[PDB]
Amino acid sequence: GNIYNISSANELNALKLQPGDKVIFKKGNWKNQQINFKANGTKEKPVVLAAEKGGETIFSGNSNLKIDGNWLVVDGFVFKDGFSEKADVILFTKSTSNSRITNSSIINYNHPDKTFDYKWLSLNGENNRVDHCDFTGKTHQGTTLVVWLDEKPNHHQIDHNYFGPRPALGVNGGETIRIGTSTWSMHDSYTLVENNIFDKCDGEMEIISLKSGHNTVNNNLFYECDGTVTFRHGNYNTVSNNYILGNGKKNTGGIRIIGENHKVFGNYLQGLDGSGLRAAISIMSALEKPQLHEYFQVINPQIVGNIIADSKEGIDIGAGKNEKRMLPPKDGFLKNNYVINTRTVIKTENEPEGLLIENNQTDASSLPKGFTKVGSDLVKSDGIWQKKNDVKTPFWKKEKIGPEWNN
Amino acid sequence: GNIYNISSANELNALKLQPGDKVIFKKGNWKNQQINFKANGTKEKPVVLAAEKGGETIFSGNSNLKIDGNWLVVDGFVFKDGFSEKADVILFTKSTSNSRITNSSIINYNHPDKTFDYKWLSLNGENNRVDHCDFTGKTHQGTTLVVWLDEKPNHHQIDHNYFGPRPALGVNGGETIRIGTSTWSMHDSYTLVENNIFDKCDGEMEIISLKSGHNTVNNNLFYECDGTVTFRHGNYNTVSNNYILGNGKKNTGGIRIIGENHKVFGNYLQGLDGSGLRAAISIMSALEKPQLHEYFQVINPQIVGNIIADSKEGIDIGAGKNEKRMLPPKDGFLKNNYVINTRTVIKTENEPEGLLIENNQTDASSLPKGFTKVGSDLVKSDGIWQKKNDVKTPFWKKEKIGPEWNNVKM
Ligand SMILES: O=C(O)C1=C[C@H](O)[C@H](O)[C@H](O[C@H]2[C@H](O)[C@H](O)[C@H](O[C@H]3[C@H](O)[C@H](O)[C@H](O[C@H]4[C@H](O)[C@H](O)[C@H](O)O[C@H]4C(=O)O)O[C@H]3C(=O)O)O[C@H]2C(=O)O)O1
Ligand SMILES: O=C(O)C1=C[C@H](O)[C@H](O)[C@H](O[C@H]2[C@H](O)[C@H](O)[C@H](O[C@H]3[C@H](O)[C@H](O)[C@H](O)O[C@H]3C(=O)O)O[C@H]2C(=O)O)O1
Repeated sequence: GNIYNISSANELNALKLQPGDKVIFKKGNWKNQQINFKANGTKEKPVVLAAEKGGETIFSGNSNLKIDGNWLVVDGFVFKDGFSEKADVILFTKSTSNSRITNSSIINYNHPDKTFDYKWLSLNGENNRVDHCDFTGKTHQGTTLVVWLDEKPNHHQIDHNYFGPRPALGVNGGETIRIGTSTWSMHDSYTLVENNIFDKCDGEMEIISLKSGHNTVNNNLFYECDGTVTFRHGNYNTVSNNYILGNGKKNTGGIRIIGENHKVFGNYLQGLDGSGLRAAISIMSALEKPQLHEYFQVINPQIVGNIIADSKEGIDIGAGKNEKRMLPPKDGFLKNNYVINTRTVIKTENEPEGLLIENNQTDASSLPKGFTKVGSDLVKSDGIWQKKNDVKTPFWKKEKIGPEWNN
Repeated sequence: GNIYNISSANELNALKLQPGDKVIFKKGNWKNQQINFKANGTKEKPVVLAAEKGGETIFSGNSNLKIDGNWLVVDGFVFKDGFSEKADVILFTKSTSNSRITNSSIINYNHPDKTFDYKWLSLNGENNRVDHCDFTGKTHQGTTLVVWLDEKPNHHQIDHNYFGPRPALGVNGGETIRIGTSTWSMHDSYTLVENNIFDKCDGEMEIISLKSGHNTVNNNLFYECDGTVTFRHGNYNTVSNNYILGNGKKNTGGIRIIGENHKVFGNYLQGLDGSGLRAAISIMSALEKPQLHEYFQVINPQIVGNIIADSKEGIDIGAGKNEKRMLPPKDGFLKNNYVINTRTVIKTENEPEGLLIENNQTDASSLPKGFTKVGSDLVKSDGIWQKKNDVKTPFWKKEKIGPEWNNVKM
């Protein structure tokens, strides 16, 4: 197709784009750009909106980007020195399918009013991808990246991004990633959050809030995060092969489980300071007849192959128990987990019903039922305690995370 | 305020409008107009986008309107001789409040593909108004006018519009008005549909589909409509003072009740050819533990003062009963209703539980339980049987329905 070198969102609007067209935004700092990337491409010929030189096309002031259409690719942009007046910084519309944003950044794009809500990235539509991006420094109301649910699963892919430091919001709505809302929580989303770094994401209790079904949070790093990866609403979610490395940092929590048929496996939950709701593996108590926005009993959780090391509290069965939250976790199993150099191996706030605890290993002098002394050889490679027969280089050591043009 | 005189959507894009401005789109037929009416007005000084003369600014080809802002008024435009390529023809964004569309039309604006889905008017946000508009001739997939539910009630108002002929679509998605989806059915909408005419809206089973709560379908005319006003999902909805005049036309139905705490009162249900689900008042059976998209047991239905005349079937109690749908209507009352010159006055498919049926007058020789012999309380005025003391001029006989610039007649 054609290559169009532009220096304004107006020029992009006065353009008719066909598959294979590439729009190149001139390098520089462009203020108050309302970009509407509205076009349609194909798998073999997508329409591309790329920066002249990666990381050198800045959108300052009140600049926004809307991605509207099929097979669209946005590449190399940086939103800094500004804020949005009302809309989300980056938006994929409901009719936007098979589109992607890559090598892009949103840095300190904060509203002067800390209570003024907007998200930095909103995902809608189907099979859209956010990759090799950088979202750092959100100080105002609103989750950084939202996956907005619909009647059909989205199969969105959020991968290889760097979610930088997010200061404590003080109130709810400060998550890094929220997948769904309580109304859409009984719907399947099928979102994949994979190979991302969540560095110092302290916005609120939940770094990731899963509020829909069949999502997968796989092989990510949660580095020194004041929060937890929570299974808030919904069923059939998976939290696997992740590294939650709090580095002894205050209130660094693990994985919080609420709802049914969840799989928590292969995670490294090390150097965590949290307890109760922020335990390395927190299994919550729930209400009898809950509305969507409330708490659903933990039924059939499958917690296997997790290595908890150097932490305050490893497992908390029945966390959050009170007058309304009396229902204990039921069914499922807690098998083949390791709990080393952890002050509390297992806490029980509510006796579980039929939760099978067996073949777990700990270095604790006192073995709680279902735990034995450590029999497998362990190794501390790349700062992480791993099984000597399953030692691997963590993804961030051998892959580029965040923009390609950055370091 | 400022008065702008444009002839293109490109001119509108370059205009920086403030509370009190009025943009006047020049008389003519303009094709492929992508109208983005983005502005913020006030209650005292609104921002109007008006046609030079109502009905004389035509948007043909692939034209679309987006109403994105506060206190905005769109007035006098016609969408015809074209179709939407992807988007709904007229849209109120989720960021829109206190905005209005009046004296406007969408006429046979059909995509060449009958299965291609887009709505003609889409409502989002809150306190928005669609009035004095003409929506006629939808042949392709999709509900004509949609109220899209959100987390807070909308309080939208749909009034004095003319919804003209809609051919049968043959599948779901052929409603005239859908207020919500089963996902949002337990949410309050607070939408009002009042003083509109639904003329020959044969799109599908439901002329109007209520899939949310606290809605009011009041004082409308459904003339020769192949379908029903269905309380599909949601509770506390009201269907009152409507004229459902089938005029003997094949499968013309009435009001279909599903769910809880609904009110059905003062309706004239006459010349209906429908039975079972399409009876004048059809009170459905339901599943024991249903999902939000299925059928919820009819609880506390309050059916009073309905004048059912010249129909195939008056009331069907337990309509749609099957092996799954066994829960019958419970509680509430069916009282002060009139059923005259009707083949089956009241049919009972599933025996109701605790349903009060008293003071219902009819002319059928064998009086059913809770029915008394009708006297001379009713009179046939304007071709509509009415209670003598309550005789009135129908709203459509004395009000402009549809655009002010159009001399419409059924
Ligand atoms: O440990 C906890 O996290 C927790 C403990 C407390 O006891 C509370 O129960 C607390 O509840 C929160 C839950 O996440 C709950 O499902 C719900 O979420 C709301 C909340 O407003 C979110 O910020 C959010 O927002 C959406 C949503 O559509 C909302 O209705 C509104 O329109 O705004 C948007 C938006 O753009 O942000 O999601 C909501 C939702 O899922 O319904 O309430 C929370 C709360 O009350 O704090 O959990
Ligand atoms: O109207 C009926 O009598 C009816 C009978 C069928 O047996 C079935 O239960 C049917 O389901 C329809 C109903 O409107 C549901 O709420 C649902 O609706 C969705 C549908 O795709 C529709 O076009 C619109 O988009 O609303 C959707 C929603 O989820 O609300 O399905 C309908 C269907 O035909 O399956 O009602």
